[PDB]
Amino acid sequence: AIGIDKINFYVPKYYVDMAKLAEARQVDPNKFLIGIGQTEMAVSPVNQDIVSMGANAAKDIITDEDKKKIGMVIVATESAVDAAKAAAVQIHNLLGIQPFARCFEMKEACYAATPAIQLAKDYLATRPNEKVLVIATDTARYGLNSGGEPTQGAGAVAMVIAHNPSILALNEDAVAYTEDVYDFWRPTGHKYPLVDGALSKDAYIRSFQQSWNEYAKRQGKSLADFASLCFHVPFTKMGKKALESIIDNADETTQERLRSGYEDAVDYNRYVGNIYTGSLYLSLISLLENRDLQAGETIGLFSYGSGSVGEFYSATLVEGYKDHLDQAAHKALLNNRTEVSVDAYETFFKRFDDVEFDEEQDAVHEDRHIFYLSNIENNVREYHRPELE
Amino acid sequence: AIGIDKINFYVPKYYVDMAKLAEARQVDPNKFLIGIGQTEMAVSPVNQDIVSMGANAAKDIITDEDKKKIGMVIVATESAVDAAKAAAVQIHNLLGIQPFARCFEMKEACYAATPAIQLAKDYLATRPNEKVLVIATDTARYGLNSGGEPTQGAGAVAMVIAHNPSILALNEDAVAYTEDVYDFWRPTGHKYPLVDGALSKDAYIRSFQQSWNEYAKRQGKSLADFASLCFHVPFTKMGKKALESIIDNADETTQERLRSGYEDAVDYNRYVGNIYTGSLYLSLISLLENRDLQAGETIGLFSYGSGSVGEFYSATLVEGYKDHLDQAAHKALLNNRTEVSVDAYETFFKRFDDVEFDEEQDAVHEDRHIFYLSNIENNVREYHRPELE
Ligand SMILES: CC(C)(COP(=O)([O-])OP(=O)([O-])OC[C@H]1O[C@@H](n2cnc3c(N)ncnc32)[C@H](O)[C@@H]1OP(=O)([O-])[O-])[C@@H](O)C(=O)NCCC(=O)NCCSC(=O)C[C@@](C)(O)CC(=O)[O-]
Ligand SMILES: CC(C)(COP(=O)([O-])OP(=O)([O-])OC[C@H]1O[C@@H](n2cnc3c(N)ncnc32)[C@H](O)[C@@H]1OP(=O)([O-])[O-])[C@@H](O)C(=O)NCCC(=O)NCCSC(=O)C[C@@](C)(O)CC(=O)[O-]
Repeated sequence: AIGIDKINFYVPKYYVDMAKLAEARQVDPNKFLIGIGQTEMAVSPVNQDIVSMGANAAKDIITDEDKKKIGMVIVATESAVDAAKAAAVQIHNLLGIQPFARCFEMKEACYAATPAIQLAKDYLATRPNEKVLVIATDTARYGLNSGGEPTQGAGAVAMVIAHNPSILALNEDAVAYTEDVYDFWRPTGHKYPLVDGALSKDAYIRSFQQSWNEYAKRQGKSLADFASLCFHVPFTKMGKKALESIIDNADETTQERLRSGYEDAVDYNRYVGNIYTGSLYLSLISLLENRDLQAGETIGLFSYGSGSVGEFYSATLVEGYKDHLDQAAHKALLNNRTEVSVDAYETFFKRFDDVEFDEEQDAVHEDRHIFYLSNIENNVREYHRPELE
Repeated sequence: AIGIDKINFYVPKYYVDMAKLAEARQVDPNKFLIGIGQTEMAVSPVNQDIVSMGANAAKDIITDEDKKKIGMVIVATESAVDAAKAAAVQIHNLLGIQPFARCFEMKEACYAATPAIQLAKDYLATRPNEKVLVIATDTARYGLNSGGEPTQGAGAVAMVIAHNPSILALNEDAVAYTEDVYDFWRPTGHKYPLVDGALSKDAYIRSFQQSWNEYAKRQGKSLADFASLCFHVPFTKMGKKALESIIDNADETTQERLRSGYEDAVDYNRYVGNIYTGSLYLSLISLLENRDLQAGETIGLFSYGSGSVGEFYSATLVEGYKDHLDQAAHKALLNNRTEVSVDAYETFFKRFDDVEFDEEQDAVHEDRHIFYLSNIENNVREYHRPELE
């Protein structure tokens, strides 16, 4: 079998309390906490770009042996920093991976990480001793006082795909669904995305229903066959509406189980926000660590990308997977962050727009053990490398 | 066997004479004709963007049956018009391909179409009745009076990957090579690429030598084993220098053959210019149609992307491939174009920068049988479809 052998995520060291953001935006805190379903929003310091966040997510799950066996590094993002050079190239360099590897980016809104791991699996079919590194990295920025502001976030998720995966085996049952719609998009030159709020929810749910229906038909399966589902998470309130749209034909036993699985799956996302390509996979991590699913059980996954493309596929838990997760590290990552005021958040936000370096505001001295953007000279980004290196 | 079943290209209806461009830039025409090795430069009218060019390249090689079997549409480009929405989604819509397909973009400078077709092959390994559509589409724009201006071009190449390919079987011997270098890149916000002319030369050749050397070692092969080599073509002279850098250990019979093959491979490119991701594949079309290679013979291909990533792999000619090409149509495509003066070219160029529509200057009435960008309303691009639909 081939699948996810290792998985990890990274989010910036700052966050803004959603209740505080609500107060600053003149709305009832529960509108954000319950209405949208978010609790803490990741805030990006200038010294963390998609390259450094991606490197930080992958660094803790790649051994010296893995560096010799990785044949491809694929970066999924819709927050690129170059129109030509793939961020996968810089990350491959920062991680010290062997040279004879393919490095490139995949793009399609929040969907890109899915074809990356699926095609990584196809690539590995005839290469039992190789591995593939897939990294989802993004900064969901809508703008101060914008409609999408409350759903903002930033982070990266790294996955190592290989034979005899220690965590999840990817099954051969994926089915995608494409439909040309303008629910969310970002033309060249626009700093923030254009969005048709209401339309985005309809497009999202339709893609899910169409993808699921075809999958059920082709595989002769039903929701009762899954221990849990795992979806893309722009915000928990979204995934709940999508969930209820179909469980609406499932028996009571299945409904209770899938609803419970969902809460476990979006637990971590509630404290981060939308991280685009990485949302579904951050939710996968949350599900694997917060729930006690048994080996051999199957998870049903739905990946979405505005524009739009959806895909439903399944994966099976591998015997002993709990021993290959880093729940303590992940809980620590989230708890060790520092809360910043809305005012401070707005200042950070504006500085990020123009990559305005400030080593004191970004408290760079604290980042000795991680990768971070240190400066830009002659249009070339320079990165600080972990001191242990 | 799995490989290229159908292949075609599209370039805009205008071009500027390189001798004329030389006179306007105050340089000897031969500097361009022989020095760089280019004769005519493709010129982009505003009504041709990467989406319409891509659709035009694919439309003549997609049958109603293919539309039902295509499982993925992958667009390779470094000239994206949206930071989130993949151009593959619009092309999938324009071509009327069945809905249950993956659509996304791949990015890594001029390298992206290669992992696209290679992974398309891997995807098809267990899907005997499916096909994959790969489209390389780009606009190489350096700027008026810039160092790279003479190498400019625009166009798209479409390839249908399938089982029992009618033209070329892709062999299982690919090897890529990645090395972080800033020879060419384009930070977000930059209309044109930043380039280190001299460095780009060395980077291109080093990538080729490193990739070829590892390929030769892994396969136990030599240049004598190839009927011809096919490379990425930013400009003919480039590929000649790279070529001479290794043939420099080949016998005389091999040197004569590979040099002759190179001339056949860059024939079409001389009249178009650099089309980034599509250069290597436009050269492949040129080689297949201009040379009389025999079934069973093998071609060695080198793909390059600044940044940088290179890859060397081989493909074998299928019996009867000549009956599946479209040489007459291709000669017509190039011949039916209209020459524009340098002043007109500069006017087109400046208009393209701001997507300034002008139905008379772009002469849209002439484009009744092709796809073209007709307008942009509320940040959404609208396309004219062939009237035969
Ligand atoms: C998400 C919206 C539309 C929200 O927009 P909004 O106006 O800020 O909030 P709302 O008015 O839409 O509703 C908030 C909810 O809170 C409730 N509420 C009201 N007051 C209270 C109160 N006092 N206490 C408790 N609850 C309260 C209210 O009733 C409502 O519940 P609902 O209508 O859902 O049942 C907006 O912020 C937005 O446009 N979001 C960003 C876009 C987005 O996330 N798209 C949807 C998903 S599409 C997707 O996943 C693709 C994407 C986004 O990732 C892009 C890509 O793929 O790249
Ligand atoms: C290509 C350069 C460097 C040329 O720059 P230039 O200054 O315009 O011309 P040159 O000075 O470099 O030399 C022109 C040649 O003409 C000769 N010459 C001189 N006068 C005469 C005359 N009267 N009669 C005949 N010949 C004459 C002269 O001797 C020389 O021959 P060479 O040095 O090669 O032997 C520049 O235009 C440039 O920067 N090009 C764009 C970048 C590029 O194409 N890079 C090379 C490959 S990198 C690649 O393939 C990646 C890329 C570019 O596609 C990016 C991506 O991946 O996305």
